[PDB]
Amino acid sequence: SMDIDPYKEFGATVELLSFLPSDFFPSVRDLLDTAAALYRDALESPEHCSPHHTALRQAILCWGDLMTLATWVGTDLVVSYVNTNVGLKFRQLLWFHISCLTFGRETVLEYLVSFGVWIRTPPAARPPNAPILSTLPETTVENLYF
Amino acid sequence: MDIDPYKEFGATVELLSFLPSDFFPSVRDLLDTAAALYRDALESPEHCSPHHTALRQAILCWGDLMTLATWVSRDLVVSYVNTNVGLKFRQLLWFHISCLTFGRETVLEYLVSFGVWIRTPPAARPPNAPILSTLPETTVENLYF
Amino acid sequence: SMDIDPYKEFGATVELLSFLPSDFFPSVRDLLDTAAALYRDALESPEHCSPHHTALRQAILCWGDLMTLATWRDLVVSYVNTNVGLKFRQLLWFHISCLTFGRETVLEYLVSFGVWIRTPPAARPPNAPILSTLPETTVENLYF
Amino acid sequence: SMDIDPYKEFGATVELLSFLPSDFFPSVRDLLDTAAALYRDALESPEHCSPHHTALRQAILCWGDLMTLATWVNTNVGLKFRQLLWFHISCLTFGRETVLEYLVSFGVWIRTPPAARPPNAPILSTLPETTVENLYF
Amino acid sequence: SMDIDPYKEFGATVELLSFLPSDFFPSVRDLLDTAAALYRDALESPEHCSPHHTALRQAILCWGDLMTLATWVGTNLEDPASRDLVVSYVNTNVGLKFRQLLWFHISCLTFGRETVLEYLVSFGVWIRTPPAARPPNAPILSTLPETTVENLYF
Amino acid sequence: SMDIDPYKEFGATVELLSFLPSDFFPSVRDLLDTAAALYRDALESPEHCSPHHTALRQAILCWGDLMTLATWVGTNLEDPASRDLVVSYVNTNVGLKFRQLLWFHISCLTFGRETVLEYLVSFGVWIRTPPAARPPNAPILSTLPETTVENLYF
Ligand SMILES: COC(=O)c1c(CN2CCOCC2)nc(-c2nccs2)nc1-c1ccc(F)cc1Br
Ligand SMILES: COC(=O)c1c(CN2CCOCC2)nc(-c2nccs2)nc1-c1ccc(F)cc1Br
Ligand SMILES: COC(=O)c1c(CN2CCOCC2)nc(-c2nccs2)nc1-c1ccc(F)cc1Br
Ligand SMILES: COC(=O)c1c(CN2CCOCC2)nc(-c2nccs2)nc1-c1ccc(F)cc1Br
Ligand SMILES: COC(=O)c1c(CN2CCOCC2)nc(-c2nccs2)nc1-c1ccc(F)cc1Br
Ligand SMILES: COC(=O)c1c(CN2CCOCC2)nc(-c2nccs2)nc1-c1ccc(F)cc1Br
Repeated sequence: SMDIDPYKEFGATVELLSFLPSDFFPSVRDLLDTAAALYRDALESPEHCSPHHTALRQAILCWGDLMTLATWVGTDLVVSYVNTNVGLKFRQLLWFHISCLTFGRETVLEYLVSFGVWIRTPPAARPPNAPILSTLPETTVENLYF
Repeated sequence: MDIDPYKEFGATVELLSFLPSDFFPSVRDLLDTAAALYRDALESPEHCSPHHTALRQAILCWGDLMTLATWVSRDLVVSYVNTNVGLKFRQLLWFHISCLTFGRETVLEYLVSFGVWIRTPPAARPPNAPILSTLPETTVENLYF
Repeated sequence: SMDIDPYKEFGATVELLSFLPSDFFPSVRDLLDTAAALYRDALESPEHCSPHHTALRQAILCWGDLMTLATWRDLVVSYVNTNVGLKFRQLLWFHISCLTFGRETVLEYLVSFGVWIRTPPAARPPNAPILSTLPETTVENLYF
Repeated sequence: SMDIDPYKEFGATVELLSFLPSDFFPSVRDLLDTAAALYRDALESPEHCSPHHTALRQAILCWGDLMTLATWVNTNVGLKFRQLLWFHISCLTFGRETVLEYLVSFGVWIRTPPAARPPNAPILSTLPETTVENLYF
Repeated sequence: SMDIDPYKEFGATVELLSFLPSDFFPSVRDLLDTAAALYRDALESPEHCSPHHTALRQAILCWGDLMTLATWVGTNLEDPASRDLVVSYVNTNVGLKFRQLLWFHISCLTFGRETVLEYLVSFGVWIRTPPAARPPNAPILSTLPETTVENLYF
Repeated sequence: SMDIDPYKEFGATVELLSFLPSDFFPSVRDLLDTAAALYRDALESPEHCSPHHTALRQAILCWGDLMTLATWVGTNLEDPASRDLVVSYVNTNVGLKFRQLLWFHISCLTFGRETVLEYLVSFGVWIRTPPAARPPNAPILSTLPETTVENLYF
């Protein structure tokens, strides 16, 4: 069969995204609510807008199909299967496209590495708070970023 | 949020629903066909086109539905996946693969011609379906389907 | 272990030939009979003639080896037909057809037929596309 | 039927390989290992490379088919393939003319009674051995 | 026998890495995942790239041998206590050494030798200061300044 | 996981080294003793010296950790059979991979990569030739000519 990595045309890979642990990601429900609040009109547009919009439109819809299936299930372990296992895959994909629309690919990728490194540092030995996803500087007390 | 997956491609869910189920190839035949025609483009690091970007996600979505059916009482679930969700994905995968091969304008014209032909009573219509192609058939000016 | 695809030096792959359903292919016997009728003297020649001739000569002989073994019950015959037999039908056809029509025509035809056969029968033209190099044309020369 | 001799296009014959006795040839496994150590990248290449490469690819694959089926064959089939693999891999390494010469040198050596012949076999190589004008095997 | 110190050609020593306590270091698994995320393509490269890359490549493979060994024991050892004593030795006792070495190379590739060595000292000194008398947070490994409220670093 | 081939940066591969049969290689102990006798000083040096020296230094230490483990098993495991199965696994199975790697590096430091790779193929072909049909003696690893009775090598 075909080997398509959904991240590849966007300068990333499944493996890279797997560097982030599951509890880094917002829930599917909150990712969907965020795409709407930020991008509802672009997403509903007749224009492509960008490859990230095209790709995020299909993800949203696919999740819908998986949920429409769980909801049909339906009328427990199957429903759990969807929300647990399939859940993580969609959390990573929806987070990836929505964050790239917002902060751009370079920042997103830089952030995935920062957080992935921070979370793997023993808590007693690391800064108390996680690095901040942002395009804007924090600077020294030259602009500095996360 | 109401996203029609066809709308950025100049079509709509209702338009595609003009075609009855058995017009479409099987999901398995669409997937073999995407691979025979487009595997390298689909697998590449270049966007290539919006249809490629979309076709890649559909393949993978079906994959999640089929990795679900494989992960799976068992019948109603599998039959739901393959039949109903099934029809949606037949439309969607046929639409992109046909657009990449014949271009949007031909695909949309074809949808309408086939949809019209199949609704004509069999005894009153031409014996064979219109033919999807970009190439002329012509008079006995070039004439297409 | 080596990973050798016998179609690779000829511009194709195993997965490409796999797009054709088994019932597209002539039988092994009919394929061998056809190689002989068209190519017996070039295949029996001391000249290489071409890479296709070289590979076709080995395929023909390998089949002979496989048959001597397989005749050494109809569980064994259906496995052969389903697996080894199909492999050699694809391989023998590919080589004899490329010698006859050139690689480009054959590869085009592979895709035409595998697309046609996957179109629902009630929705598709009644006859298969035709393998030849010569035009059919409108009622620009148009080929299959 | 077709009477096809797989050595014919390469300037030899089935009869000519038969002049070497079975125990001259390396095993099929050692022959496959050697094709891989020496030629794997040419063999896995999208380029024909040469007629010997083309032929060698098919032999390597044919042997696999024989084993895959048989797992789902030694005194006859095995020797035929030892001959054919050896021939192609040797020609790619030393050229046809050397391999054909060596063929005849060893087959004459091995047929000379042991107490009457040199203790060691002639050596397959392209490079001279010489007198104590270059002399080869 | 030879007495080779693996840190020596990189300007450190075994004793200096021992100035850091064990729970300073990320787990082996997290170190491996980090090497990959930051350096997979270089590590898998045909080019040497640097001496740290060469050394790192070896350390990742040596760990892999120890893992294969622990799995093998899991499979092939019939006694539970034995299988468990052996696997625990690898993961804990041997793990600590590799935690130090993988950390060392991956940090050097990221921040440079000078910074890493400075950091080793800073952390080691901070952890041994009584908690009530020291800054609440550990020193921060980076190459970038924090600065006064001249650039100041950790 | 990453897939690092320890030979790749040095112009070979695991599969190529696998062309040599196990009984071609000196014992681990004899390799270690040869490393010491030829290269102890460079190996214990503060200088990188060469990419081969860096990797050899690690392989030597990795084996060291495997030996320490074998010995630990000696003291810390009760069941005679479990102990012995672990010890033979290290010496025999893991030992083969280290014989390949240590030989490879020490040989490359001595004769250079090109000579070593040529030798690898010559021996591998020789040992696969039926003994009654091949020269009585193996090909000889050296950089120096043997010549005809232009210089000729192995
Ligand atoms: C448009 O999306 C965002 O802005 C966004 C953000 C922005 N953060 C800035 C710092 O404060 C927290 C939110 N952060 C983060 C994360 N940080 C840590 C783990 S995830 N992800 C996204 C985001 C947040 C919540 C959400 F529901 C969807 C997204 Br996408
Ligand atoms: C490339 O690796 C790193 O960047 C790295 C860091 C970077 N820190 C910056 C400040 O926040 C925590 C991480 N910190 C530290 C440590 N700090 C205290 C104890 S260890 N080590 C490395 C690191 C961290 C996690 C990891 F999995 C691998 C490494 Br290497
Ligand atoms: C030399 O080989 C051929 O000429 C050839 C042909 C030619 N066709 C022209 C149209 O009528 C049917 C034969 N067709 C085809 C096919 N068409 C559909 C499926 S296979 N294959 C080859 C061929 C045919 C029969 C045969 F025994 C061997 C070959 Br090779
Ligand atoms: C790349 O895809 C195609 O070319 C294609 C075609 C082309 N037809 C030409 C006339 O003969 C039948 C095939 N026809 C048709 C249809 N016609 C009627 C109903 S569907 N769809 C596509 C197509 C066919 C089979 C398939 F598996 C995938 C596709 Br996409
Ligand atoms: C630096 O190491 C060597 O020089 C060396 C040699 C050199 N040979 C020269 C001819 O006589 C035998 C040794 N031969 C060989 C081999 N030959 C055949 C199979 S292995 N390996 C190395 C070598 C030999 C012994 C040893 F303990 C370590 C090495 Br490395
Ligand atoms: C690449 O293949 C070879 O080089 C080769 C050789 C070379 N010989 C040189 C003298 O020492 C023995 C090997 N010898 C011989 C023979 N000699 C006597 C009987 S067979 N055949 C080939 C060869 C050897 C081993 C093998 F596994 C494959 C081949 Br092909």
